[PDB]
Amino acid sequence: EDCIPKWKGCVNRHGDCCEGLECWKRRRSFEVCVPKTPKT
Repeated sequence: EDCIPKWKGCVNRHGDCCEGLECWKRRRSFEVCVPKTPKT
């Protein structure tokens, strides 16, 4: 199965991001995994 989509909810284990991406929690809603490095 493909890795965890970027900018996607944290649901399912809460913090199961693929690479070294960090899950950023919004104001009230859940969090979304955000990959460290962008382009390069």
